[PDB]
Amino acid sequence: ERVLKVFHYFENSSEPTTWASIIRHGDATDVRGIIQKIVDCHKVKNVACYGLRLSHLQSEEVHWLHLDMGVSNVREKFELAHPPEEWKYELRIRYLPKGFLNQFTEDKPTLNFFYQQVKNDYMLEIADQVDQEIALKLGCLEIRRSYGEMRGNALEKKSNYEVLEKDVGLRRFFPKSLLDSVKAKTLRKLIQQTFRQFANLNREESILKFFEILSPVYRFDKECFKCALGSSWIISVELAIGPEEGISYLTDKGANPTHLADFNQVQTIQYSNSEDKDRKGMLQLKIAGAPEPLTVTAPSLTIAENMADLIDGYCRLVNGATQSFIIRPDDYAEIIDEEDTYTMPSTRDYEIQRERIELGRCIGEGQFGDVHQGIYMSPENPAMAVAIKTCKNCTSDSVREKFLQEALTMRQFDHPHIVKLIGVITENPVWIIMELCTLGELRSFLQVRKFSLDLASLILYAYQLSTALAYLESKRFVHRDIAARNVLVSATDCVKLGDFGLSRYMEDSTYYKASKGKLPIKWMAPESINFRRFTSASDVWMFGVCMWEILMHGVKPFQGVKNNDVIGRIENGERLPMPPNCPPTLYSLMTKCWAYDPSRRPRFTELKAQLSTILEEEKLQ
Amino acid sequence: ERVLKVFHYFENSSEPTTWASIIRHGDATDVRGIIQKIVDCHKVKNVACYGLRLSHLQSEEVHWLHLDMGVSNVREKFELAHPPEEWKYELRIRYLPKGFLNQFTEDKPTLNFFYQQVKNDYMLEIADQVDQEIALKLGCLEIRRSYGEMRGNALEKKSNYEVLEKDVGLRRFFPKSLLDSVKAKTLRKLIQQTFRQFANLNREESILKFFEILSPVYRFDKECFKCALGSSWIISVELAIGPEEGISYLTDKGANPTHLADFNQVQTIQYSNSEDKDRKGMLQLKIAGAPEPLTVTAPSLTIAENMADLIDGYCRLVNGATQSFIIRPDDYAEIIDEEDTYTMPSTRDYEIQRERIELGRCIGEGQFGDVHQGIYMSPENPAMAVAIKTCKNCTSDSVREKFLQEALTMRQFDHPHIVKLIGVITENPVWIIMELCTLGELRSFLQVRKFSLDLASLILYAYQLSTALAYLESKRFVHRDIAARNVLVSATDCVKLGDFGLSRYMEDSTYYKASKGKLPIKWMAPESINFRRFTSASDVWMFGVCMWEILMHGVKPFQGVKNNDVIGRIENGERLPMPPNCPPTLYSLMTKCWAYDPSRRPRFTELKAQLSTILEEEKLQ
Ligand SMILES: Nc1ncnc2c1ncn2[C@@H]1O[C@H](COP(=O)(O)OP(=O)(O)NP(=O)(O)O)[C@@H](O)[C@H]1O
Ligand SMILES: Nc1ncnc2c1ncn2[C@@H]1O[C@H](COP(=O)(O)OP(=O)(O)NP(=O)(O)O)[C@@H](O)[C@H]1O
Ligand SMILES: [Mg+2]
Ligand SMILES: [Mg+2]
Repeated sequence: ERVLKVFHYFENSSEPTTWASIIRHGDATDVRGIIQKIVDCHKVKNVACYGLRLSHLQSEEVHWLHLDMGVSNVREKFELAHPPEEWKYELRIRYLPKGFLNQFTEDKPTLNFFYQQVKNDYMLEIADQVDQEIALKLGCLEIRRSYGEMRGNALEKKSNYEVLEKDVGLRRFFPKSLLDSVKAKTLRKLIQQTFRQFANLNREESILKFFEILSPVYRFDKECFKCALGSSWIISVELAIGPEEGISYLTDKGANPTHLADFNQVQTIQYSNSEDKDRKGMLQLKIAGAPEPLTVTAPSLTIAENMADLIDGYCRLVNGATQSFIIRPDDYAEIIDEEDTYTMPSTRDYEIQRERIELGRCIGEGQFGDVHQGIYMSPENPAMAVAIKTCKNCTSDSVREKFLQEALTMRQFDHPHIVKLIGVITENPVWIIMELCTLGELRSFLQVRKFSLDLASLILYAYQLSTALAYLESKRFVHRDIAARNVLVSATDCVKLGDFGLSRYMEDSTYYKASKGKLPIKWMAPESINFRRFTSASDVWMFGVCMWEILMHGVKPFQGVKNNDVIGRIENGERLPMPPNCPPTLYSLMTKCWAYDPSRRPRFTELKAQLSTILEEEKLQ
Repeated sequence: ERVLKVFHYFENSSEPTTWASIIRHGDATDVRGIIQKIVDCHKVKNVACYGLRLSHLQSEEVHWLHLDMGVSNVREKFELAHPPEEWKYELRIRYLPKGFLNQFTEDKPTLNFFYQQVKNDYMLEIADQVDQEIALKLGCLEIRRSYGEMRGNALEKKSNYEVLEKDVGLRRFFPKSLLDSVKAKTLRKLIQQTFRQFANLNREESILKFFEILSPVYRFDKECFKCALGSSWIISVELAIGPEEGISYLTDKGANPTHLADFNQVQTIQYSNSEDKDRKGMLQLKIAGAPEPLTVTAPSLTIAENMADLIDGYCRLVNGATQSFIIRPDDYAEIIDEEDTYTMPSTRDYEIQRERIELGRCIGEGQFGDVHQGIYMSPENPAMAVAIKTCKNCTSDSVREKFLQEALTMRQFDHPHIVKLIGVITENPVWIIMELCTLGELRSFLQVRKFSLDLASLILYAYQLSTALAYLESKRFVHRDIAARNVLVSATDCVKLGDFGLSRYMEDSTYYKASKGKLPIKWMAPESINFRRFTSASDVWMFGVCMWEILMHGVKPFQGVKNNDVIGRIENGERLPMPPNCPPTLYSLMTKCWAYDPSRRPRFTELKAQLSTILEEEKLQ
């Protein structure tokens, strides 16, 4: 079963780039018939025009993908490489005839496709960057386009513009450097006066206006490349290939490019590697009636092959060709509507959208603010029960950066018992993705659920923590404050370690330092109390404090004790008494972790192996 | 990839029969090595003792499954039959030696297995049936067993028994006919005085006490069958096969059975069909030194083959055999912990558990009470965002039965746009499973989201309703009150029909009748206003009322009109004006549904085909 998801820019109802191709295809399926189907699903003229492209979520180098290069062969060639959920496929225009605005004015759906496309690259690269008035123009053009039938006096009104700026929220297409820079009534009046003049245009006309104003700030007709040109004295330039010029290239970054020939004169194409270990590609260009090749060498065979496709497809387009002028050295598909959407992988997007959220209420309180419960919406397995934490004060950037540091650290984990953060927010009050622990804190449940606990339950609590902090040691961070207050319950047979505010990555080199905060002493380990030395030693220690308190029914540690007397009685090697009904080897391992030799307190991985054995003995006997 | 889920009675921490085998096996895997692994996972003696069984969720006839009958061959033999999520596999004891209590007292984990097992069948069949004192005894024995280490003065206390009766809730193992029959302080004192005498026992002893008291109310040692015996004058009796007798059988339902021989005298076994078209099975029984067979014929070859396994396995058990005395006419497995739990199907359980729920708050108000938002927890894709509706008054059984009738009707649907109810509750305030529509009612969103709507959006609203009510007509119910108030929004590109309080199944024969309620006239269709005739006619009518109001931006129907004047102006054939910005063929189909000929108002299936075409034209142009 071969299924492919192909993003595109054919307008859909809900959010603007969730335009997702469910394509079922065969083993021999070419890109030709796939996209043929995709466009026949939208009654379009332009046929040899859309460039199919590759995309790796966690990278930036891509492949403008050939057609007869087999679909399954791509799937081979780049799942031999990396897992698919980071891979991704993208379809785009790459080609434009002479008056492309006109020969796509005849084809309105492709005009919208190119619109969405060009604007895509815009909002990627230059959205929060190019100036105020530029983006205001482009944004109110975006208004009048997306609104095919809105009035002209629509946004003249007080409350009804409050509608847009609040309920919609203009993060969709108005960018940051404006929107988080202006007063309320100010920005009201500002975009009023902007929108006053664009009251009337339709899809076609609004869109051609967009191009009219968008041409200078970026040459969307082309895509600028850098390379080096020459036969055997060679020089490293910028490069430009587009319909406005055919093929020309520069003498200054600011030069009017020096034309020499168009795509129309092309005979054939070839790409090949730079002839050394550099990750680079040659590019030679034989042309009609030319004894001469326009030789180029640029940072990649990747883009070399892609540029070969560039010339090949303008040849196809603005001649009568539809064939491969690239000199190299049965099958049916069907666009799936919904069915079961089998089968997407996991997500990794950091930026968060604010529409698909349930607003929650009090679940927990953190150092930076209240905690919340909500659900996120996506493709398969949607409306996921999820949670968020927010900061009460946004006047200090410092706590903002720590609040960020949470997620920016907590990204990279991977285990069945480390909690599922996904995303990042970037405005006040910045909030968080939380895999909600439905059960909540284990101090309160243990306190009020005395008759709802079992010997196996406490052991498996410790077992989950075992594998958890084992994985920490496999990937080197010192949590510094492990506690049931910071321990969450997912379900009756499943706990999870949280609270990574104090967690640090050791360069494996010895200790961590100290900053500020009244961390509880009774829980803390002696060497660290004395010298700010948090390592595997105190890890095993407070791990044992945790195992203890779990098995205590979680009564407060060192009951009726003073933090100064604590370390003195530790210097008297005093450890806390066994519980009632405590089994032997479990307590034995607790004592092993109670070794006043911090170096010889045993590790969690070994304790987990021991906990695994103690758990079986308990369930057995 | 072959994976199997096998329920069992080996105690786990959380709810008592969610004890789920994740078994990965091979193409040749016998039941022998599978269960060998399952028990080696629990360090058990008893080896040739557990009977593997089949189970069909929506039926009651099963198969006590043979061992060397291939696992994949079962999967064949009964997925050629029906879909798997209704199929199910079950493992049990079927065999007991002479002093089975003793030869399982040597094997405590199997003692618990048999405990859970026998109690399973108990709570299936006779839980809410056998008398007060019987179940009180059994229930406080259940207490002292599940509590391996609780005190004896534990439930002597006021608040701490309030703990059990509230937070636990005794639906787990105390049954209905008591629990919903007694006053608060009464039942407190009652089960106090019950529990006073069982203060001390352990697993082993509590469990043997359970058997001591449980033997008379049911002969768990055996399972009673009915059949007919004789060579060529034949007679239809009840039958009993167990270890307490070996093999004996009755002359009265109340007779002391007349023993003739044990399992020990058995030579060989055979089962075969009743020799006619009856769905029945023969059962012949050749015995040691016997010229005679103990011939039986009973309602099924199913149970004939199973009883062949009965005798075969007591032979195995209480002789030195481990071989198949049934006369018929490489492979490795590994118990999976969690991994990804691939791959379970859909659920259909009606009875609801009250532990895995989030308590919600006001989402909507129904005729019977407030509506709520919560999440359910299960195996794969758990913590699902779900919803419930409750009734304010529980003093009227009538509204209870209608509130039940909701679900008991709404069970059988199947479509991507009919809403996902699952379960049934059976005590005040009875609540409901709801696939939450996160967006909510479409009247309010349309009213306050005037600038957030698109032409495609309204068309696809109508399209979803198209396929929905098309499926109604394919399965024959008249909703009677279709409306956006009753229309829900799942997501921006997805609406769902709800409100099945008025919905009725036509025997296809003409009309439905009328009861009571101030249903809105403006929405209703003329013939039904006049004669209580709700059929495809009024279906198409109010379907058009719905399409209209959707396209209206949902302003109230017949603005400033009196319900009496309504039908008069209908008799003047008056229909409501086109909207602003209304497209042609969409309005045309609205008018087609506006035909004062109710017989010739076109159906939804044809409208859906037309809506599908109008939607494409809009997205195209
Ligand atoms: N994923 C979650 N699921 C459920 N509740 C959560 C979750 N995350 C945080 N909470 C709640 O918020 C409380 C504080 O979380 P925590 O991560 O310990 O915040 P903190 O700012 O580091 N507080 P502190 O323990 O003093 O360092 C927890 O005790 C929970 O009640
Ligand atoms: N599945 C659901 N998801 C979200 N909200 C719901 C859901 N079911 C019901 N509601 C809410 O409860 C309200 C009443 O639901 P409904 O099924 O129409 O009840 P009713 O008793 O039949 N009321 P009525 O329309 O007068 O016949 C709806 O308008 C919603 O606000
Ligand atoms: Mg913290
Ligand atoms: Mg109703």
